[PDB]
Amino acid sequence: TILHSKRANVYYLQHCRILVNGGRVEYVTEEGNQSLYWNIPIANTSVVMLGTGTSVTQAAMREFARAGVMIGFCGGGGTPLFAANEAEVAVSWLSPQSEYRPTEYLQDWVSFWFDDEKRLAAAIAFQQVRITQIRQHWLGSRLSRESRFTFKSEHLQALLDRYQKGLTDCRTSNDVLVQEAMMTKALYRLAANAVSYGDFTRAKRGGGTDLANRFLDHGNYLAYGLAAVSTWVLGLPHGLAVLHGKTRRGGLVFDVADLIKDALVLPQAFIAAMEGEDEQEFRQRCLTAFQQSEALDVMIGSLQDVASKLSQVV
Amino acid sequence: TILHSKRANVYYLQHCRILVNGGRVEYVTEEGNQSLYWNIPIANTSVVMLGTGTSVTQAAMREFARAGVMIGFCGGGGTPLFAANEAEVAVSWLSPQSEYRPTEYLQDWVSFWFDDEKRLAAAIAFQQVRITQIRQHWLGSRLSRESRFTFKSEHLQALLDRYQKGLTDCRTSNDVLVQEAMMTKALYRLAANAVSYGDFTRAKRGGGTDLANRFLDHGNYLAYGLAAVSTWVLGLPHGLAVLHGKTRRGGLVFDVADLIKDALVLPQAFIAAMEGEDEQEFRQRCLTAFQQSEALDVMIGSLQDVASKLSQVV
Repeated sequence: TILHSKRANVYYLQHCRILVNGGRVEYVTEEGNQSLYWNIPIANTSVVMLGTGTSVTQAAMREFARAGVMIGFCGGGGTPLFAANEAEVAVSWLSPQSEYRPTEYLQDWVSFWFDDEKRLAAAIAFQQVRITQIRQHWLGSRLSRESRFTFKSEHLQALLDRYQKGLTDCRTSNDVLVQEAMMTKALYRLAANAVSYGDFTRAKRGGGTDLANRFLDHGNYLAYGLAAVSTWVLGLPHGLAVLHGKTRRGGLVFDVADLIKDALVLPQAFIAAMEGEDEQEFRQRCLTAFQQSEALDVMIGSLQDVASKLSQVV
Repeated sequence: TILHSKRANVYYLQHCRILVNGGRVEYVTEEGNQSLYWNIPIANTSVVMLGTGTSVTQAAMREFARAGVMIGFCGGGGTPLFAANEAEVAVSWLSPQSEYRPTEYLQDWVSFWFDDEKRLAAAIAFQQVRITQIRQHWLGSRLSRESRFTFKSEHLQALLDRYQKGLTDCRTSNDVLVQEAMMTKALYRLAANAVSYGDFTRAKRGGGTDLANRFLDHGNYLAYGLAAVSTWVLGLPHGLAVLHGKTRRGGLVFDVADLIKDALVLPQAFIAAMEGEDEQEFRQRCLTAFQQSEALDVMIGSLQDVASKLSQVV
């Protein structure tokens, strides 16, 4: 068995049937009247996301679970699986139930999760990790090699420090959501100007037509799958959220994705937009950034730190 | 026949493709499967497990997500549980716009689990249910039809009465572990003698070559898999055991499986060993025992009874 943070494969599949053929897990594409079989290395895979036109068999789900592979059904193309006027389910997660997870972090989590103040402290602690991650990867060596992404370091520093001070003034979870909105709005403008994108407004409803909004939508679901693996590895149920629980099902997946979403996905979205790339080329950018930045380790390590900080065990 | 739990509305499906036709969920069953899956309410009260020979499309998962129907994948006959949606714990501070039905049992469980005295009462309550199940199903109609398994009912009564007296003297978790080990050693001897097996030593770590230990290993797998179904539908995590050590992975699943394991699996393993049966034949003996003894409902009901009795909420 390979450790999840060492697994190198994240899959996003559409228009194919996933079954077991000769004991091996394969996804079958039917472009034409000929079927094509593609092997999935589940031992080296952490998460497989299933979009439009996908199906899975029970035998395939058996192998996924035994290998500890998180399976999620999403809407495809950056859309939620189920969308309504206010109702929305982003991803239906099929968590493996057969590979027993450690217990210590779960006991730490439930020991404080029902305290309103301790849940607020966890949410702030997530945003502080988010600030650290943005400062690190927006100014690091990997992104400096991208000559297309040019911005004034003082502008980002003033932004992160303004958000850092705003978090201390927060007293409710809604206060933090307001500060996150202000910070993310200025951060979108900074990333847009960094690539000479021109005018940009984030399509919060997911109905954006420009390449930046489309890539930001798709990049979020890539981050969701990585966050779903992080909470599972530590035996944390997706429903024990700290910030985005009061609106969305599977909230902790969204909270944990925020740890690396703006730091890794956001710059790659605007870069790929100005390069005129398709979805797969932008997908390879996010996946590579996830590997090289050890994004899975960041989410797992952040949850472990927060769990021990707020634990109420003796 | 397809309703595996009356308490949780858990339906088991096999040999059918689940898809969406004309905006409706439809079940394309193989000719020969004369089950009635169209009668399953597509509402948040229903739990659907997909067994042997099933498949599901992304479009059907969307409908299940819209209706709040939890989907799970299991092995043949309803065990083991492979992968499944998670049941979220919604309090007043986690109000999502999803039709899923949240479980109150997780908050009930956490409200007493950290109290060492309350955690002990739950463990003793489990062993009481265990005593009842052994008493009931070792002397019931189904097992009396087995001519190979012959024993004097007084021996079983005295064995169980001895263990019940020991439980009332226990004051710590370790006291219960010592009493259980004595009862279990005596019960395994009673079973081995009931079939005239001869020498029997329970091989830990799955390292037994004799048919008795092998069948006992396989039957534990089927019991743990069924217990995973009970914690899944109640939204209880595996890491909150009541008798097993707090650091033991999957401890709660093992505790829940102990409610019915010795009552149902233990006699069948020694019978099948003495009859020289194979894996598939012994697996059928266990499934039949689970179904006729309502093992899933016993586990679901016991967790509910302990949860409501020991809860500290409101």
